[PDB]
Amino acid sequence: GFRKMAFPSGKVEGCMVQVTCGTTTLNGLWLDDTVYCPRHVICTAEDMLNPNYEDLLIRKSNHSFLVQAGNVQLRVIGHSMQNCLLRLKVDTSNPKTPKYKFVRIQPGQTFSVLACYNGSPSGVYQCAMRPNHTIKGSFLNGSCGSVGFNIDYDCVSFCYMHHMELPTGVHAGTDLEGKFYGPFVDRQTAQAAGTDTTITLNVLAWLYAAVINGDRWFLNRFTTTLNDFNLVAMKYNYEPLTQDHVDILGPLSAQTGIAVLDMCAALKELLQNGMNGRTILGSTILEDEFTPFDVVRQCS
Amino acid sequence: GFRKMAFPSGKVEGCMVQVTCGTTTLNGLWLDDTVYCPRHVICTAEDMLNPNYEDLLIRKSNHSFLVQAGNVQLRVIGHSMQNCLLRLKVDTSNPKTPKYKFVRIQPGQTFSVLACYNGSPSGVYQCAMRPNHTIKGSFLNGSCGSVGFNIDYDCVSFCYMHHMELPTGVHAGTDLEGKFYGPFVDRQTAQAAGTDTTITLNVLAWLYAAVINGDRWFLNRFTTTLNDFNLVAMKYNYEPLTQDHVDILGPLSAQTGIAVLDMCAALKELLQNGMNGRTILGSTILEDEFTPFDVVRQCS
Repeated sequence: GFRKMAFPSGKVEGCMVQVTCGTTTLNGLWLDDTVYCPRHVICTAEDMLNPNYEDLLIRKSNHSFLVQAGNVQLRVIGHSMQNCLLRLKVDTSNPKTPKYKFVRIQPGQTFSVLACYNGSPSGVYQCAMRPNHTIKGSFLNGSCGSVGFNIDYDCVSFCYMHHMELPTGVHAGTDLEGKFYGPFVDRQTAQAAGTDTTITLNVLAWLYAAVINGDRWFLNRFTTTLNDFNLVAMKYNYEPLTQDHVDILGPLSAQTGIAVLDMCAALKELLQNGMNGRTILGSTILEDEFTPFDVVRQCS
Repeated sequence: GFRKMAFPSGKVEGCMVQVTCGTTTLNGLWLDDTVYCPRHVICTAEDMLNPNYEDLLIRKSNHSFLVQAGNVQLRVIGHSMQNCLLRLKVDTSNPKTPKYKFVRIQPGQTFSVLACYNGSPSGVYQCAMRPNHTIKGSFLNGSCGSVGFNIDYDCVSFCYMHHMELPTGVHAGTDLEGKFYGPFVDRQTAQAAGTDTTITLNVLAWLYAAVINGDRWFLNRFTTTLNDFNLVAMKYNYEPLTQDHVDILGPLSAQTGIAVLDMCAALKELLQNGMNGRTILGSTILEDEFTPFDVVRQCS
């Protein structure tokens, strides 16, 4: 539609904690008797250069970690490493633990992020994982350990934890198994975001959203080949569209009676000629941070 | 200032309930022993074309209102009208009630809306009260009695309740005292939104945010009088900027080292020459939905 929306953040707010090792404070996620946070919490200045994490961690005791849930200190009674995450066992299982899963999303998919500072929910926003495996977020002075999530009924699917700002100001992080999205690493290296593309699947979904809402002036009489579309789109720095993507857009295509390649033909014409001062869904640009599922969830 | 950020919505989620009258169902807000919802819950299609609310309400008892917090019915044990709100008294206080205030906001100010359907939170989004007293984006359809709010520390400031859709997609609603923002009424007339302007003060605030984020290309060596800035900006449908507005921009001016009148000179040039295919904070248009306070809170 028109407004981009985040999921209501309440269920995730009740899981946010502050984790401190000496001089470093970040956010952790408290689910049952476990707190999850970036492993780099155990790290200092010089450590970030080339950290032997599994060495630095051998040093630490349970009493090293200060876990604060609002006004209560949670006793840490275990710690371990899973990839780029520290897992802290605490003596209290979170009475607000929602129904939840850990998922790994795909590039181009959207999720809500609750930005927190020192364990304290600060703001909520909706974003996409970019094709280049980074997020164009707003993570400021101490937001590491903030999570991305989707909510389907009363089940929270956690998908993202924030680890690092990249040289461009874009954000890099892991799933909830501690595996980075992207080639990125939790140390100070020369790593930079790759060049980014537009999420074609998502633009197409948003064009379906527009048509569903009666904004359809951009439709035309013609069709295109998949390959002929990709030939045009890639010149505009759009992600090649796959047959898998064509299939993903199936329900919206059946809802509107507009074949995906008929819609590609409309997009092709939009890219070559522009909007000509017009708007789609009150936008002067082609929007790419709404998935097919987002579109179905909201209007459709 | 890349991302519009909503306040975390958990304190408000715990306050949302469904209120049913006949076959009319909408959202209510349960604070302690009271449920606030729009008065037009008591109206039908007949009634909405020309309601006398006093005459409609007197025909009602406590039992005619069905209020549900989730699956659990709350019994109504008192009812009164406050301007365009119904106030229902219930036989339980809400243990989830946060600290809270009712505030009437001013046009150009921002707030978060928790969009709900049948007392079930659906999404949260950040928005501005437009100078013409409407709220933009078409994303409050079905969500009558959804509330806007701001949060400061642990205190929710409720500022907005959704009532109506105008013929132009945008929404109208009241404060939590039942008073409309703008010249609208809760009946089915041809009332329309007045002329709207761009929130000049917010655009300047956002331009400051871009300089703080290292986006600097639109600055110039020129300055301007407030008068001459206004002679131009008013041609482009921008709110007149007053000295009060210049003064609000002080902190941001002192942070960046750019004089407010110098930054106005930048905006004048940007209005007169357009953006020339460049972006500012990722946008191809000048954003007016971040207040100076938002920019301090979120950008720097």
